[PDB]
Amino acid sequence: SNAGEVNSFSGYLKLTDNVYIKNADIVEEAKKVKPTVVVNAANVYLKHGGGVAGALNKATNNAMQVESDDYIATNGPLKVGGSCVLSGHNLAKHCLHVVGPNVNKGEDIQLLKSAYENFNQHEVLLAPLLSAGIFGADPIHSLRVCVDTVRTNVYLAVFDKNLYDKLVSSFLE
Repeated sequence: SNAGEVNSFSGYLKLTDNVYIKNADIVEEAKKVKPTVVVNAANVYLKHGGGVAGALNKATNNAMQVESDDYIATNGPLKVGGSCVLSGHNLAKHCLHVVGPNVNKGEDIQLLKSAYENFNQHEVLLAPLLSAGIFGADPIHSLRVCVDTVRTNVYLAVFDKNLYDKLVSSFLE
């Protein structure tokens, strides 16, 4: 355990030994903290067209999309449950692009475990809840999978207050 690069997360609520949560927006948090790692809720093509991915890419002035396209040219598509490490641009040192399953499109919810397992390669991460939004997974379930799978330190930014309250209630009541 060392100080390393300062990840100045403020106002988080500790849910478990290693999972923290804040009612906040991930882009705002990244700009204020400039964490070592920000997680993107990616798709297999790294096409950052909406949701968290679109917001992160916009905050980088499209640099993230340009870099992602170059990576996909070398790699081909990611797999569901997989990830890649690219630059964090002006938001973080690194961006961990993680593909959770899109159950709204018929993909396997069990791969949410694989998706969160990628976080264990990083000591500390700023992240959204995976497979939310258009990906269609139950957010309470996604938080549970996160808690049960991630063993490194994860700081979750959940912007919607009602959802945040629902998630925190699943742990305090």
